[PDB]
Amino acid sequence: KPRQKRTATKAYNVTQAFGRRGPEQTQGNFGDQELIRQGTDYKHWPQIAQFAPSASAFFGMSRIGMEVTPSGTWLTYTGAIKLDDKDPNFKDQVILLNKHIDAYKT
Amino acid sequence: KPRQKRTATKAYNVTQAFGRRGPEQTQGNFGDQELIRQGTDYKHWPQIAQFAPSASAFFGMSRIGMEVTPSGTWLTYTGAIKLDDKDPNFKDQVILLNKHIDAYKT
Ligand SMILES: [Cl-]
Repeated sequence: KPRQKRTATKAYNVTQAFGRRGPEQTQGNFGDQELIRQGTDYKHWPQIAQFAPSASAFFGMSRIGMEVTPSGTWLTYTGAIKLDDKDPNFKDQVILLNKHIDAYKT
Repeated sequence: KPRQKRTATKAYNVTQAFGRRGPEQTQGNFGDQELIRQGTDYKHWPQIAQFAPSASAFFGMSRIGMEVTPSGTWLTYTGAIKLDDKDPNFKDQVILLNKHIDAYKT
């Protein structure tokens, strides 16, 4: 029920769990219409999930901060996950992620 | 094993998995000496892990990008996870995260 622990599915999709996609700093930007509708039921979810960090890696790799704003107290995070450009699936992986980044603008 | 899927423990600690804490863009900044050396064996690891995102929430909550540089092709990410200041453990949660944020500077 805490937002960060939700898992979107067709029965409880990306908008229900995580809000509409959009350009504001408080919004997620990732997902075309079918990923939004299907969440982890999406046809290529495992190929996306392979880039998501474990809890240990989330706190080990990221730059972590905290911010107390008018809306509340936030744990902030930024980081980058390196793709293997030698993987024979590398080009497909780039295509897959680009299909969903800022897809709401199309 | 791909870095984002690693789990640090006493036998394979945060440094071995995720590199030394530091100030640079490629470095994690989170963890005091105890957490670094113990990973998920750390005494308060569950109280930290409760803020890590599920794979679905990682891609649902974060602002996702991609960058190509001489150092590789990168999936970049940023976001903010709200704490519940109505939780009676809220203050101790803020204290715990603050203890580990940039602790390498102390
Ligand atoms: Cl998953």
